[PDB]
Amino acid sequence: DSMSRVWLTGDAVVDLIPDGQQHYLKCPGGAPANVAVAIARLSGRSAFFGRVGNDPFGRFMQQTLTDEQVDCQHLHFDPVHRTSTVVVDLDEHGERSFTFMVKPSADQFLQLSDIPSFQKGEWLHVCSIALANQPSRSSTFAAIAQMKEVGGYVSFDPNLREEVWSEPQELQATVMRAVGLADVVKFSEEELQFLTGTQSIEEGLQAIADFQIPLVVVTLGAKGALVATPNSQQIVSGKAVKPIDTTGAGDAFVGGLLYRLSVAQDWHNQATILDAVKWANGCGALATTQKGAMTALPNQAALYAFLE
Amino acid sequence: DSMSRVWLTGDAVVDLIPDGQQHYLKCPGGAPANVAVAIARLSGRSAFFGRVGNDPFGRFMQQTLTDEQVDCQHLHFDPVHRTSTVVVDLDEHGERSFTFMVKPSADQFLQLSDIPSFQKGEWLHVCSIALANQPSRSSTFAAIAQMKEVGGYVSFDPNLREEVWSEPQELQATVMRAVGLADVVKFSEEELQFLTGTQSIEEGLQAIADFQIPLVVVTLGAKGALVATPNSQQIVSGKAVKPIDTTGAGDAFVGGLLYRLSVAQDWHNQATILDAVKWANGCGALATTQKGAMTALPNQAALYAFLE
Ligand SMILES: Nc1ncnc2c1ncn2[C@@H]1O[C@H](COP(=O)(O)OP(=O)(O)O)[C@@H](O)[C@H]1O
Ligand SMILES: Nc1ncnc2c1ncn2[C@@H]1O[C@H](COP(=O)(O)OP(=O)(O)O)[C@@H](O)[C@H]1O
Ligand SMILES: OC[C@H]1O[C@](O)(CO)[C@@H](O)[C@@H]1O
Ligand SMILES: OC[C@H]1O[C@](O)(CO)[C@@H](O)[C@@H]1O
Ligand SMILES: [Ca+2]
Ligand SMILES: [Ca+2]
Ligand code: NA
Ligand code: NA
Repeated sequence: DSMSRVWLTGDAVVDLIPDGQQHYLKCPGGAPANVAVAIARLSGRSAFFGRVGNDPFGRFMQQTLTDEQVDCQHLHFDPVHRTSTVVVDLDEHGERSFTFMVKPSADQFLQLSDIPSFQKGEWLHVCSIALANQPSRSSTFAAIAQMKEVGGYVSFDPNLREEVWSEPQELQATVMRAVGLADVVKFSEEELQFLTGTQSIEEGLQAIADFQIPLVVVTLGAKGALVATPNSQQIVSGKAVKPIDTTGAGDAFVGGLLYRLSVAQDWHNQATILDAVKWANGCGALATTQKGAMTALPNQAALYAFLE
Repeated sequence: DSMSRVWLTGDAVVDLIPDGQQHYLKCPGGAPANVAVAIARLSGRSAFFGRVGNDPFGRFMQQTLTDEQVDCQHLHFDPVHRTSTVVVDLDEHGERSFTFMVKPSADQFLQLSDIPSFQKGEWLHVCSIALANQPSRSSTFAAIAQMKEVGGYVSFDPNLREEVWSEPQELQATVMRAVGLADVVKFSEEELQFLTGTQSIEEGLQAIADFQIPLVVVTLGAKGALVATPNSQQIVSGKAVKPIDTTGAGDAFVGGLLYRLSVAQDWHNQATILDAVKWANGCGALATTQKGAMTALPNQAALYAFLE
């Protein structure tokens, strides 16, 4: 029974990824959708709550999630607003590679009544787009508070996309409020430095010390990940691959991480955490092997073969 | 000198058109953009005024128009809003084939100061999306009034896309206000019946009689076009083709029509009008031969070869 449900909330998105001159691949995406699918592919128990648009992209994302055996009972169609649609520039990476065409998209209209019943020991994973505008911002903070209240665990990956914020001057403080609520926080190197105003990972980690975050993980691209827990920092690294498409690699990482925490007896244990990050690294690498955030999210047969 | 400038205003759009499973063609589109390019390809003098987004789709549409030798001096980038992005379903046709992902897109924020200087004898062509929301609605009606004031001519093609209207209950009356301002109005059969609440072209034309519109043209798909001028109705038809893609065929039609009116000594003359509609029909047919509204917009060598 120790396989705990992981709830994902936020933006399911169609990522339009160049593939041939004059053509886009229609790729399912959206960071929390990506994480959900990553966990399901590893045979985990994931479930999504949020809003997409009542449009073909929204229906495509519902179909995708259900095909991937992600529970979508709590994925709702907004009656007015459209599904997020993102154009990817493959000459860039991460935030710089995305243009958001729909602002505010349906997910930004998440309401308190959209939040499902949570149980002790469950996980909730959130990214910063969910915090970008109201009412999703306040609804998502309420979801976090409710998960904490019931004795669940909260994972946060800022996954910064500034252009989504109608008030970008609110990003830093709003994101850092969520960082202070979380049990697990994952940053890219650049995101940690940006949110703390620092020029190195060392200074960045010192700047978040007072938050007393139980587990911080800083991805280092090819160099793997820095795992920071109380009074300990350790780099965990595996095989570097040449990425074909970096889109969503950090979400694959989170997916492997949370899958392994979710099936642990006691996720707080250092051995469990380090192993979970080993899986995260393998997932992140494999995810880069095909275009589309979800396309090469691995199953266990593939991951074990790669980690061996 | 008798080649008069035709001004086009409204929405330049990226149309995402299925082409292979999992792929979209990235096709330039937007009815008034289509009309502009149709006129330019026939060696006419066309110019566009309006707003796209400060984004890659907006820049792509600017590039497209300038490549097609459409004057874009007055195409501006909106600082906030995104370029219209439309998903096409090729199992449907016309309005029913389009899903608008960006609402309100940049073009809906057309301001009075975006209107260029007009001169006597020039043409202005408008479609109903320009009237869908404020401030574009009032700005566009002002542009129409200014063109009338200076002794130019106004062309209107409702080109109905209801979903773009935040207040769809305003569509009928707003559209019909523009119909009453125009020198030339082009309807599809279905659009004429919808806007007049009638069940036939005959009743539809009777219902707009009091408007005293100088030239009404009703397209009849494969059967060509009905040309209604005072006390006269005449069907003009040419070679029917099997359409490969109907997207924008009605805009190609308008393009050929207005190109020929724009180069006429006296466009009011029945011979000039009938010839212009013959060109319109040929353009509409040829436009269907490739995917994308603009792709097969013909040049004169192609059109003459087809009409012969
Ligand atoms: N070149 C690489 N080789 C091996 N693993 C990688 C490589 N790049 C990324 N990863 C894995 O994915 C994580 C971050 O990748 P990233 O490119 O930032 O993806 P994304 O930006 O979409 O989140 C790293 O922690 C690592 O585990
Ligand atoms: N099957 C056809 N054969 C010949 N001409 C056509 C055909 N279909 C459309 N046209 C031309 O284009 C016009 C309308 O086509 P349509 O399919 O409604 O294009 P759109 O809906 O994009 O405006 C007609 O008036 C006609 O001149
Ligand atoms: O993490 C990658 C994902 O992040 C997004 O930019 C926003 O959710 C998506 O476009 C992409 O799939
Ligand atoms: O007339 C066809 C054109 O009309 C639109 O639906 C709206 O402007 C575009 O998507 C398409 O190119
Ligand atoms: Ca990321
Ligand atoms: Ca039309
Ligand atoms: Na991928
Ligand atoms: Na075409």
